Amino acid sequence: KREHWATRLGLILAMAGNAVGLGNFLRFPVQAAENGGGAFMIPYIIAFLLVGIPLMWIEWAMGRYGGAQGHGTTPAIFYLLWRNRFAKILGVFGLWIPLVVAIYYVYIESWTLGFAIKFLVGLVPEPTDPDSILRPFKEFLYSYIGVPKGDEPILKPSLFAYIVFLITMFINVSILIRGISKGIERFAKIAMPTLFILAVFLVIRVFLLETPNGTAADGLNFLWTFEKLKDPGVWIAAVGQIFFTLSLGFGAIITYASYVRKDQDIVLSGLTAATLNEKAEVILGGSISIPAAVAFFGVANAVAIAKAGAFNLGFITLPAIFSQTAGGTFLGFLWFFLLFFAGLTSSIAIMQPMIAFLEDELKLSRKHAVLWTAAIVFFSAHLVMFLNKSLDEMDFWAGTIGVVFFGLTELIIFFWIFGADKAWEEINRGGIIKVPRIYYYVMRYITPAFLAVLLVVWAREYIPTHWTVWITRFYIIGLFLFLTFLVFLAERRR
Ligand SMILES: CCCCCCCCO[C@@H]1O[C@H](CO)[C@@H](O)[C@H](O)[C@H]1O
Ligand SMILES: CCCCCCCCO[C@@H]1O[C@H](CO)[C@@H](O)[C@H](O)[C@H]1O
Ligand SMILES: CCCCCCCCO[C@@H]1O[C@H](CO)[C@@H](O)[C@H](O)[C@H]1O
Ligand SMILES: CCCCCCCCO[C@@H]1O[C@H](CO)[C@@H](O)[C@H](O)[C@H]1O
Repeated sequence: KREHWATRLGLILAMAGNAVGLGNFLRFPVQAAENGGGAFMIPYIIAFLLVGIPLMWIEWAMGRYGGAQGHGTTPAIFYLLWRNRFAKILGVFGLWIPLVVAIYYVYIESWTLGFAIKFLVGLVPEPTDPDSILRPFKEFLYSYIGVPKGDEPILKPSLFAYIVFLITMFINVSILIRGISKGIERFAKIAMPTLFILAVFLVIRVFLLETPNGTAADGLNFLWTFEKLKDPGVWIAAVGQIFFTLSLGFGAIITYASYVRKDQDIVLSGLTAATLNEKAEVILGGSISIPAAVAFFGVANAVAIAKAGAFNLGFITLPAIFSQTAGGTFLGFLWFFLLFFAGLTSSIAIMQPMIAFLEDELKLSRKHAVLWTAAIVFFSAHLVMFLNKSLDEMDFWAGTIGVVFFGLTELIIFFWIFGADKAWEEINRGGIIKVPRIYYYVMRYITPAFLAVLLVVWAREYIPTHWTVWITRFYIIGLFLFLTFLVFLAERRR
């Protein structure tokens, strides 16, 4: 009937693996560094317990419920929880958001593969002061991406970058066309321990760094210790970070859970996978980028450096640091290959909702479903590769506002429209362990308030222009119109 996860471990590794690629290998330190160290940890762990842990369980319960019904996509599951025609249109978001993200994320996943190859081969620029070293790497990334000089709205991507984009798309297709058990699960069971050893090695190797300008021990000292706690800005930063910590709102959790059998546990399994992301992110992610950045530029600059961006830190600053340390070019290969494997576990997960839609609703073969999903993602990506602000616009609508708005939609449908006490049964059913019943009050009231707070602060910021962003808006609007036509074509089949 429906493909199911062969192993309980592989299910956890695959579920843990999708949030691994969502930046947090380098993303947590930047968001920390902006908020400082032990400042960030208190709202962030609190947000992890208050928002991520409940909302994750909400996503698991919705997906498995749909799997028994035979649907792993949001438009159908929303209709099962809420028998209303507006629910299917809202469901298109949970199909729209991962698709738009996939369009721009797989291309970023190519950059790690292309760099790793160039670092492996040694085709890397090699040069006291920060500006002397960072410029040859800024140009190296910019030549690769094809970023134009200054303002110009057209990118000239490298042929090498384009050839790698074909290879990158192909590798996903290879993993996806095999299915859940022989594709994602086999790869997750391979990729996740590969990431552990790579991170642990890098963490140990980063730990030994020391320069006349600073010491990597001070970078760790930075990460662990008001009045930032009193400043409302930090609570905003941590909650949005939890979404990427656990891949909430992207709809990836809902789809993977649909392949869980009707009576298998989600409580212990989801908590475990949620814990794996935390340990990887707090320990392995925190002890690489910032401690290395602090060791070379001093404690003060890395904070200012991290404010510039994660790409500057991840794709320019960190590779420049490795070039100066002893061996050296090899570390750059590891760091980017580490990012590439993490991207694979996520890119295969972020394209799964679209694939499951074609199989479940349009009754396409998985071979056809994967290839038509790959074609949509590959074709649309040309918009991201050649338009200057296109990547940023999609990431703002799908990756930022959308994931928060969609998570808030999940709670209201599953815990309010569906019936909270009805839903509490679905979370804990077949659970090896079962949720503490304090969360019933948190899932019902405390968690939705926080998601509501997050949306209004951004609306306060963004309720009040380059032309190229309108093309990107116009395009993703059509995608939503297109996916609505597919929900319409599928609802008229029966
Ligand atoms: C393989 C992919 C590498 C992971 C890099 C993604 C880390 C995300 O990076 C962050 O994305 C935010 C957008 O919401 C930006 O506002 C931030 O400047 C940036 O730090
Ligand atoms: C097989 C997928 C469609 C192929 C047609 C895409 C045409 C764009 O391919 C272009 O080739 C140029 C060669 O120098 C590169 O400079 C460009 O960056 C690249 O986008
Ligand atoms: C990169 C940070 C995430 C690392 C995920 C590593 C997942 C651990 O890996 C798993 O651990 C189990 C024991 O706990 C073993 O039984 C499994 O063989 C192994 O796959
Ligand atoms: C642009 C994406 C289109 C997908 C490529 C489909 C190629 C033709 O698909 C065909 O469908 C048949 C029915 O299962 C199979 O028996 C054939 O092996 C296959 O070649």
